[PDB]
Amino acid sequence: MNIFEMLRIDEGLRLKIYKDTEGYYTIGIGHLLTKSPSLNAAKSELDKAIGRNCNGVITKDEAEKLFNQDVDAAVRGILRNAKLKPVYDSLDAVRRCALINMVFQMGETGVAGFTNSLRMLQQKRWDAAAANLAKSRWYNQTPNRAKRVITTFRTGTWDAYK
Ligand SMILES: [Cl-]
Ligand SMILES: [Cl-]
Repeated sequence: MNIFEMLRIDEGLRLKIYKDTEGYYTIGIGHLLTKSPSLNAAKSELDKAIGRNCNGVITKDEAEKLFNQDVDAAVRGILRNAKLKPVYDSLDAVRRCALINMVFQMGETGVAGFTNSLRMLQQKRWDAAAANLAKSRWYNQTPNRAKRVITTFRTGTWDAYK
């Protein structure tokens, strides 16, 4: 089990524009296109993204290419972030995947807002962090996926995903 396999489970694969759980125009493996209502604003972003006229449909390879970019982007943003970097540096390899998961999902800024939770992770207080993470809109909106992430943090194993 690796970060890619983990995210593929949590996000799905879709070859045609769709709306995310939040109403947003998305494609491939959890690749957000825009927060605008316009289906046209989405089709434009999408061609910009691919370098072709997609007319809202992409190939597997293309979805994978975007997936590589996003995971890379997520990892670099953590390493570049003053709040995130220390947490990540302090973590084991499994728990590190958990932090990348959250960042890919909610962006650097959002995750950086979980001040208390981050502090508890850094102090290796697994149970308490898992309890704090749960008290969020994130958890309330996408509970099954959040629970899987939370369990990964609490345990340090890939149980939730196997
Ligand atoms: Cl709450
Ligand atoms: Cl969910």
